[PDB]
Order: sequence, then structure tokens, then C-alpha cells
Amino acid sequence: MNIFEMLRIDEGLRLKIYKDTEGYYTIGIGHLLTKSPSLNAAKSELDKAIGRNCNGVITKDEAEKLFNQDVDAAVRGILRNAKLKPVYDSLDAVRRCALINMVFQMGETGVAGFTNSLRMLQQKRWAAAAAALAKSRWYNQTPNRAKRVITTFRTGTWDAYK
Ligand SMILES: [Cl-]
Ligand SMILES: [Cl-]
Ligand SMILES: [Cl-]
Repeated sequence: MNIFEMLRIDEGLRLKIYKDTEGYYTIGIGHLLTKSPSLNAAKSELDKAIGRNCNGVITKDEAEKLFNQDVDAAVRGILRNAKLKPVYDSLDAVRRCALINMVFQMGETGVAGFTNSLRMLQQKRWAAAAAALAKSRWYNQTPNRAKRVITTFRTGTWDAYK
């Protein structure tokens, strides 16, 4: 199991525009297009990203290209982040995937605000970290996903995805 497989399970693959779980226009494997309510903006956002006139529909290969860039963007953001780096450096390989998962989903800034959870993870207080993470809007909005990520952090294994 790896990060890509891990995220493909959590996000799915959709080749046509879509509203995410919060109104948002998205496509591919969790590629946020826009927070604006304009299909039009999303539609335009899609074209600028693919580089072509997509008319709100993309191909697998295209969705995969976008996914490759997003994961890279996620890892590099963590590594540039004064808040996230130390946490990341301190973790084993599995749990690191979990951190990447979260950043992909909510942005650097979003994850950076899980102060307490972050401190706990750095201290290797797994169980405590899992409880803090659970008390979030994230958990209540996308509970099943959230739980897969939290178990991953708690256990250090890929069980939740097996
Ligand atoms: Cl927290
Ligand atoms: Cl809460
Ligand atoms: Cl979910």
C-alpha cells in the first residue's frame, strides 16, 4: 500500500466536474477546482489546468497527471512548513502517509492548525493524538475517511485500508 493507492481510495476517480463534499467544484482524484459557485469559473479553471478546452470533462491520464502534481505539492508544502516539517521528520513511514493524506485534503494551513494533535504526534502519544483529531469539524464532515486517517496515525499500520 502506498500514498497514491491510499488517496485513490479516499477520494475516488471522477472524470467530469463535480461538487465535492462542500459545494466545491472538483474533478479527478480530489483536485479542487474552485470555491466559487460558478460552474463557469470551475469550467474555466479546468481549462487552464489541463491546458485545453476540456468542456468540464477530463481523461484518466489527465486526472493522473493532476494527482501526481497534487501529491508532490503536498509533500513539498509539508517540507517547507515550519510547523509541519518537524512533525513529519519525527514520524515512521506509515504515519507520514497519514500526514500527507490530511495536507492533500485540507491544505497546509488547515493541518497546521491541529496544534495540539501535532504536538501529541511529535511526542508519540498516539492514543491521545487520535482523540484530539476526532474533535474537529473534519471528523464530523467526513467521518469515515477521517477515521481511516486517524486509525492510521494511531496504529502505524495500513489496516484501515486493507
Ligand atoms: Cl488539535
Ligand atoms: Cl467537535
Ligand atoms: Cl467520508
